[PDB]
Amino acid sequence: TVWQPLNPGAGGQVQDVVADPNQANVVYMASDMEGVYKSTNNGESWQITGNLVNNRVFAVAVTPGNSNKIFVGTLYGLHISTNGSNSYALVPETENKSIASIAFKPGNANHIIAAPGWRDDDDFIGKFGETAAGPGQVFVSQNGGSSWQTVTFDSNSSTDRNVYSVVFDQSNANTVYLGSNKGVYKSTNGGLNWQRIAGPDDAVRPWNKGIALSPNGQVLYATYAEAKPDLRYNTNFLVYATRTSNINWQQVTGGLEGNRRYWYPEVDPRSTGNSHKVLLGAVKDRFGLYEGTFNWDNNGNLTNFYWEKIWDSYDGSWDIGWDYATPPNARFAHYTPVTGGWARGVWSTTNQTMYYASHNSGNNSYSWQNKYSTPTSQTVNWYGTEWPTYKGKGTESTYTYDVAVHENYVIQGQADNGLMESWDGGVSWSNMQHRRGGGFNLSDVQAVDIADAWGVPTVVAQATSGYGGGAHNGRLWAKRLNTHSPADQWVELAGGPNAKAGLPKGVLRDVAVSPANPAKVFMFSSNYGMYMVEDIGRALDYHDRGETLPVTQIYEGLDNSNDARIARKIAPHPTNEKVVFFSSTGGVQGVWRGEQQNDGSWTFAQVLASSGWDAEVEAWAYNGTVYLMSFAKGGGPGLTDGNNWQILLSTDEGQNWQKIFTPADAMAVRPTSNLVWWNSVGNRFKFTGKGGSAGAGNKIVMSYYDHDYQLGYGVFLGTIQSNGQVNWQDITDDLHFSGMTSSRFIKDAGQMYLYSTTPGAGLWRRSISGMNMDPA
Amino acid sequence: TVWQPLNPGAGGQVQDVVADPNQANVVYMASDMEGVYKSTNNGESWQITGNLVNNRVFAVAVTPGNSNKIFVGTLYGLHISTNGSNSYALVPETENKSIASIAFKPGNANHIIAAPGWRDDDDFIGKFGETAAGPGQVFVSQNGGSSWQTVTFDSNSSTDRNVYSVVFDQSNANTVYLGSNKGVYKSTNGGLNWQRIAGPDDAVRPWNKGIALSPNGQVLYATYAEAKPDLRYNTNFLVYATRTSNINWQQVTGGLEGNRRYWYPEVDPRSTGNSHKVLLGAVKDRFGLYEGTFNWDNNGNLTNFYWEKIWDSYDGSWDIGWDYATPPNARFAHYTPVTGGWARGVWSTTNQTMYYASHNSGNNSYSWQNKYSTPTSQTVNWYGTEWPTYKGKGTESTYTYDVAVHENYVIQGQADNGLMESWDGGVSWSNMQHRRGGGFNLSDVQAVDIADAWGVPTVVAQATSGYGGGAHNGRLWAKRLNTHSPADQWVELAGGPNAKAGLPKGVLRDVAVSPANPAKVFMFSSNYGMYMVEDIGRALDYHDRGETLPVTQIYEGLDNSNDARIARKIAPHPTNEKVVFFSSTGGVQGVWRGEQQNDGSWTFAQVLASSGWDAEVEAWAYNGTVYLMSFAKGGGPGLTDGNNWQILLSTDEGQNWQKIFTPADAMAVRPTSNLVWWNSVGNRFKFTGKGGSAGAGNKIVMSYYDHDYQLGYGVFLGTIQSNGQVNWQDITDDLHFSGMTSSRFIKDAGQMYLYSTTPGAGLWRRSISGMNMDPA
Ligand SMILES: [Cl-]
Ligand SMILES: [Cl-]
Ligand SMILES: [Zn+2]
Ligand SMILES: [Zn+2]
Ligand SMILES: [Zn+2]
Ligand SMILES: [Zn+2]
Repeated sequence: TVWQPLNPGAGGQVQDVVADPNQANVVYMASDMEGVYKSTNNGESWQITGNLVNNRVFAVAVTPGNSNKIFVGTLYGLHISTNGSNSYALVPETENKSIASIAFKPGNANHIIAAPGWRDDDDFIGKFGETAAGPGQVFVSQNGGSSWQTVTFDSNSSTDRNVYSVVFDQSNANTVYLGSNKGVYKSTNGGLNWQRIAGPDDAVRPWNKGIALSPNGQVLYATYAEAKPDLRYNTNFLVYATRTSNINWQQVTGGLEGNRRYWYPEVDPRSTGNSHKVLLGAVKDRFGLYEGTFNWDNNGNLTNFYWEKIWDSYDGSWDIGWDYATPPNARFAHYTPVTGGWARGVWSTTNQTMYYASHNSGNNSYSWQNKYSTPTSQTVNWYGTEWPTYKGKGTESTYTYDVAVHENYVIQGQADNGLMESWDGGVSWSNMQHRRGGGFNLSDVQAVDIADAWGVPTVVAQATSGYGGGAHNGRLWAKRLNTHSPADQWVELAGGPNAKAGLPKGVLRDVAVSPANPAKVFMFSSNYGMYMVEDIGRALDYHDRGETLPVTQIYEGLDNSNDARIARKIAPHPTNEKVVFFSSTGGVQGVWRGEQQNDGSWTFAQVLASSGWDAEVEAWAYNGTVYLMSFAKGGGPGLTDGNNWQILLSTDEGQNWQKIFTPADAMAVRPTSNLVWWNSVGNRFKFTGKGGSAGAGNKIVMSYYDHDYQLGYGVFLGTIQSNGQVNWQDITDDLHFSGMTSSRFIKDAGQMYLYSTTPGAGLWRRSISGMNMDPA
Repeated sequence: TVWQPLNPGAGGQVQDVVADPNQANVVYMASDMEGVYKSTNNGESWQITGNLVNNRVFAVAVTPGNSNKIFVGTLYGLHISTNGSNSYALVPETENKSIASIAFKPGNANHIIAAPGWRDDDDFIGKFGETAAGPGQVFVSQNGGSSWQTVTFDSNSSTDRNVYSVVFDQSNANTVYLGSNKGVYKSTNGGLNWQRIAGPDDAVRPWNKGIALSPNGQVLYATYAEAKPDLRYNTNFLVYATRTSNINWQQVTGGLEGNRRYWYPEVDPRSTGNSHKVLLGAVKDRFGLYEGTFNWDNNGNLTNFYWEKIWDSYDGSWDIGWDYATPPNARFAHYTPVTGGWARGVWSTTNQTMYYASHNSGNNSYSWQNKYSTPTSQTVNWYGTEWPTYKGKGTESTYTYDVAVHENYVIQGQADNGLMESWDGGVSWSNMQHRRGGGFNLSDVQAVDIADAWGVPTVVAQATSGYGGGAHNGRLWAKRLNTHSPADQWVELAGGPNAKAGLPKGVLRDVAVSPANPAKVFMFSSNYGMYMVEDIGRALDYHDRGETLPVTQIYEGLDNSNDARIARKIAPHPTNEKVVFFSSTGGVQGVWRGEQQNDGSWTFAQVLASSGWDAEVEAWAYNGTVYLMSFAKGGGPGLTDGNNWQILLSTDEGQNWQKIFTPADAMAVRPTSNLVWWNSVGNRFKFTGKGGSAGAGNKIVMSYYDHDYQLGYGVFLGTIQSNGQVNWQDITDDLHFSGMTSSRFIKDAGQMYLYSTTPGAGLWRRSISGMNMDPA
């Protein structure tokens, strides 16, 4: 172990949790950014599995009778493992074909169906050139996955082809149904020829959103929806049942909440008779989880049915973990298998989490268990209630923008989850303080830093509302670390919807404290300009009186042809508080330098004609030399190399630059033999990044990453030698998701570390050896 | 400028905001109590316009191609302005005919349709004798509004005739539709002959609540409702669309919240093809604002549609202002015009407010902007969150009952908005503290005063729940002004639903502190009697221990034939704390006087046989004389003059009265030439008032106002001369809404002022010159 994770567990949208039918307590989890995790203790702890070509996983299936053979459906196609998920290989027939369901023929594990699909991730189906519209197809293997046949069930190239489920008749293994936006289809020869099943009301709601079939094969359950381009605005899915011997649908929503996106129904494999247990959650909607009971008679008539919430709002009966997400959005839900020694239970989620319910057949009760985070003995106070801090169970799937550390305190600023805070060095966390009174949540935190309020170390943060990275505005908050404990509180200083302190509403893509005067804080409001808090102690003095001290505007950026309009990273000068650098990503791009004059006025100018949306600049001092380091595209004549991002270095504050790292350097230090995905999607890979470069003392770090495909090439550490040259080494090591949004060199407990945040796998740190620092 | 407003902005139900099609950023706002406001900076600041005959405005329309010609639909009929709204004239054809929609024929601004209507104000359609039932009619002008024709489209005199919208075919200017409770009607000759369009289900929901028509004229959108007498209990309006070439409705509510009063749909004038953007809010219901997208093909089939919330609950993305009204009730919503240089945007409201959204066509995003209030640098704490105080943007539409002032602190007690508090002398305000824990809001505050708690000035208030003036109970609250800052808090002392301190549930129509002993507070519980807090400092001592000190009943009013049962205003004696006066408005009416005896008992008796629901009495001392002043109807033989309200004065505590002001006096001091409305509705005007009389030193003030028609005659100031006579002068000046609920003479910063609250336009103050006071 080299890279050390510091996360509270999970935190990203979970696609599925799949049980191994051959052995109780063995489960796999499909993440949308880090691939597949495995557990052999029913989710008490999770371990990463082998490397996939694409990490956006929609389906995992374990071969009945062979736990070593596992199939994984990803956005780029099907993978097969023959060593129990230790290693994976892309299946050539399905390359560039997103797969989201995998089903085995009952009694013949060599007969497999893998169906094109992508769950609700319509936003991502085009990342590799696919479209939602196309012929309706499935892939069928009859030799256990060595070869696959392409079967067409609909030939309309202009209609949505997403398949949501494939389900076999347990009582007649050659009968199989599929549920698709194309409709529900049936095959009586194992999936080689299909016929369409008419829906309950195809003129109005033709799209199927999942089917279920009773084990005796006699009853089909389905939900149906109107045709609309985006699930965001398609809210009412209705639930129906029909006998399969004569298609005649009846609506069976009596007892369900109205106007919900019910999907992926599923019959308990234990329902072998005329009473069927049907598990029903939904995409997006938060209502917990339903179990329905349908009592048919032997005439094929439904005597009665009833839906029961077996999971509901937070009420004290289950540990919600750190992710206070109530009611649960049960975006997947499965009964446990009847094989392998499994007990009867339910696997589900609150959306970003993993939950397992055990079942009491005496009183038909469910007991929900947190399978993503572990509470510690530390407590935080919020809503007048005490909540534990939580340490991860082995997974981490958060989009983390930035990180700051002071003594025992760590904060990572995340998308979706906002202010993620730790008071034990990053072992356990809580983000409860981001849920503010008045009904708004500080769910997007793009920058954090540590300032100085009259000698008291004070966290500063760009913290605003908005999910999925859709930050609403620039908004500056501060937390005085009086106790380095959960008792410390956040207060708002500037920005927000109310334009507090005269700070405009443009997002502060970075907030930076001056190392020379840590009371002074710089921030760049997107499309407005660069602003400054001269002394944060004075700003808090006004705040404590119920007043507000205005911020100072030091640069105006409102002209696209002449001004820098957006900044990604601000680098104050390490020793001169009247000089700052920033990387401009809007208007006139590149590294900009500003200098304050005696009358307090500033002059700004471009010092490197670079570009790139996530371009960074860093300035530090080491043994008498001030280094200026740019990670970006371009640079001008003699430096630009197409759209390749490069590391450029200057020792004279940006008047002269030297190219010290390129993609060719990266490939020589870390050959493409190290990348499982090079042969298949290397022709698409672009040498860019999400950020994550840093410099301190004699060390420099960077990471090549292409967010278009969630592909990370590697992490590279450079050592500045006594003569000026930089020698580079590969420090990727065991970091499996290596793209980086930010990196900082941080000394903790007398040892120098590299703290790095990732756009999908949270926070990691790594020991750095042989480092020299200036005494500071 | 003479009268100075002190308000946080808006605060009353907004009827519409209408853009000028000829010039970007010029807008008009229809208020229901002060007429029409105009802005030329897209709502950053608002200015009043000319005087209307009736101030309840339902519609405003700007003549295309002539920004100086403006039409205004009011409860009393149509007004026309030819000088850009600087002055108005009533249109004789529509006198006494409430108008709520005005539409111009495309390409011919001389062809105008004005439709009878009154939006949702069914409570007010009878104020001037009209009824909702009657023939369905529209007014049509073909010469730009010099003359109007009355067109009948339905002749049933017993069915509701409200028209909600009139919409032309942009592609065929002679085709026009209207949407009415009578149904949807169509004309193919510019509105001179109409035919009925059958609704989707006329046996069940025949009433139309607004229509929209695509610019190409091919698709009609509408919402339809069951026939019910009151919108309060009619909650489910369904949305439909039909091709206009063959009426065949289809329901299109998929994606909308169920059971909502969707109304006034509107197609973007930019939707010139087969994809239509439809804007949809509702009356009363709070869900934000929907934009729908309808994609038709050239066969006249709807391929798909989807509804998107472009405005939703308070989440941090927009400034809610001082009126924490979430989710928004978008009771009107309009796209900006395509002419005049307008950008694409949306004008709407949270109910009592004005909001504008700018639009980003790159990502189809909306950015909502507060266009009714302006945040300051002062903050208040509520819900554990910091909220700014807000100063008005130029409008004020609150029903304000009463006002109190102490040093920098001001409170106006309002209906709907409750405890409206200021800490900068009335510039900026916040009412957040009226939203109490446990889910009740102190939204009705009919009386406020300043008491003395052991030397600490302490606000006292009748503050209870209930909207629209429907106060639930009598309930006494107190705020110790320890800091004269938002840190001071309200505590409950007596009354309420729980009968605290033995105070009954009758509303305390007035609360009055004794000027001789400002620790002693009087209050009159409607239909129970008169009660007293002997020493409020002692009451708060019990309260701070978690206990309650009982109030003292000093007068029992439970006999309609012998007792005073309801009081409107209490006037404690200025120097003798054992004497109080009050104006009785229930049971035996008139000015009553009570005197406390040595054993603590009180004797009460009627001293002036006056009457009137809003009758007032004031007692003050000046240069050795105690003045008692009554503003009321009646008085007895030699004083009564029909139902005319008069000012009566007594210098011997009510044993002898002299008449010092009458309507004839008012008309001689302020001739009817000063009133735009005298010729049209002067025959209805009654010389009454809502209150607003006061006396202090050598000055007396009163205001004649008839709430039945929202007509204010004028404000009159009287000077008590050295010989006893009173000389009166007209001080209406620039006060456009001059009816008054309360007036107080208040010295602020060494200058004497008159603070006056109005039943619809908030709080105003005016410098008073040449005033003499007793040193107090
Ligand atoms: Cl049903
Ligand atoms: Cl529908
Ligand atoms: Zn997804
Ligand atoms: Zn940062
Ligand atoms: Zn109204
Ligand atoms: Zn009062």
